[PDB]
Amino acid sequence: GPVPFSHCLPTEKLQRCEKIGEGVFGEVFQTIADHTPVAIKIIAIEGPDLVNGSHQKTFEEILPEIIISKELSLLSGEVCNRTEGFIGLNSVHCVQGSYPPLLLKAWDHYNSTKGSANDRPDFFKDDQLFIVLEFEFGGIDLEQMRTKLSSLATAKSILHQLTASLAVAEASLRFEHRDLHWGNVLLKKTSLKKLHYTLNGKSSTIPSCGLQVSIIDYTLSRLERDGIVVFCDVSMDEDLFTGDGDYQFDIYRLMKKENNNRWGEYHPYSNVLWLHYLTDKMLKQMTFKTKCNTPAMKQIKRKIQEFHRTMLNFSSATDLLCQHSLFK
Ligand SMILES: O=C1NCCN(C2CC2)/C=C/N(CCO)c2ccn3ncc(c3n2)-c2cccc1c2
Ligand code: NA
Ligand code: NA
Repeated sequence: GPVPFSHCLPTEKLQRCEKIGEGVFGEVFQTIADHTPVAIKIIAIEGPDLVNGSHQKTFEEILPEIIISKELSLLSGEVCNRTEGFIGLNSVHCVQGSYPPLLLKAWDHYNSTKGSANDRPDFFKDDQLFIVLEFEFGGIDLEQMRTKLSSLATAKSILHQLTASLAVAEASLRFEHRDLHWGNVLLKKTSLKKLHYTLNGKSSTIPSCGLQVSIIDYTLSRLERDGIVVFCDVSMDEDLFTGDGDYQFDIYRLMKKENNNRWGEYHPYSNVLWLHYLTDKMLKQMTFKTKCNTPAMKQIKRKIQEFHRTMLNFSSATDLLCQHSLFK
């Protein structure tokens, strides 16, 4: 049965919570336990109130995100298909209660400093259910790092990391992320010079440029195990396909074209579409501290441009990783 908030967030952990993000789904907090940061994603479920203007998910509707989070986290410990490029999942709980006053304090601080589009979550009763997902702390998103990266060599590493992670997940799980906008790519410092992955039993390395990438947010994702498909059926969603003002919103439409509006099917070309959108961001909206001036750096820039103009002719992240000249 459900547990109280105090089970996930004992007093000291709760006192250290700071809000780091939000969406219509709910709230994301950072806190510390055993000297280590973690991220806490809190989603109201099963109740009748609108939350942030939308109906709460049922438990049936939130299960896919839970399952996919666990499966992708487990890839860090596998053998034939291994990657650390998805965020680690520490724990998942179903909590019952009103929102903790200490989290409301954190919510208010964020509203005062950054501004919130959400409702202050102070209207929940003591029978309210929530899902609390505790993740590894993955760093800062690519959008927030728009003006923060060193050079296009860093952009190459990031694209390589993303492509390898998606490929491993394709091979293991027939995985499609389906919403890999630049808010869902996290970056954190690593002292490792090379990062390791294994794809269908073959191990390789990627130079890190001092950053480790984590892919997050599996709310629209799809995968399967033993022919049981887990996904989000958006075939009757209207709004998802009528965005404008960013290539992001074209990707939703291009996915629907690729899959004939049948979201249970496996179309790993959607991973290619998202990688193309991310490459487009690298070349058009990211701005680097050091521009390409040396021959070796000039070569890197031309290669990323070449990737941009060719990658749409590959069938999956796996095809890209294994056959594209960018990764040789
Ligand atoms: O689905 C998830 N969240 C989406 C919401 N998102 C909120 C909308 C901004 C990310 C918020 N931010 C701010 C980025 O700069 C972090 C920062 C560090 N970390 N470390 C792990 C997560 C996370 N989110 C995480 C893990 C799994 C799922 C989610 C988040
Ligand atoms: Na527990
Ligand atoms: Na620039």
